[PDB]
Amino acid sequence: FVMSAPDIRHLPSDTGIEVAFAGRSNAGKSSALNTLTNQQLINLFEVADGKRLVDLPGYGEMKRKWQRALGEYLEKRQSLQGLVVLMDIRHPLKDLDQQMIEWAVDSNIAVLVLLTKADKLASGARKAQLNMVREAVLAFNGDVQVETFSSLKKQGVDKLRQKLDTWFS
Repeated sequence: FVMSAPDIRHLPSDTGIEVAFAGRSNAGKSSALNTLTNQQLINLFEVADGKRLVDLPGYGEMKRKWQRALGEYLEKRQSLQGLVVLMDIRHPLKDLDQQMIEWAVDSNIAVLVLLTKADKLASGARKAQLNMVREAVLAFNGDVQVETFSSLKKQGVDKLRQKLDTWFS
């Protein structure tokens, strides 16, 4: 099924396994999830009996509240087994992006960073950004895998499916 919940207290029973997706607006979150399924609020899609994908509201005096809710989810959700943080390869690692990774790492949650719109950069610049984010990510001291992603060219889709299969198994 497909569900939408107003807050964490309304999420379905905290049992089984789920993987969350997060990122600023226009990071390709929806487009990325569409490569996994064909099916503000927190949207959930159950891909199996007790296996769900969670789409956390984009974080793109008023934001303090919403940013706090994101951290509470990462810290309290017992069934959370991984976090996918999507960021545009042209402007990755913004303060909020780094905050989500740090929070995940402190809650012992594995992380997968997807540098989206990878097709927007030439081979040379694309590789340069990937290497930069990989080096930068070592500063978190966690389990942070980084991969380039392109919804248009369907690049990085298999890597995403493989990461998920590992976390779901």
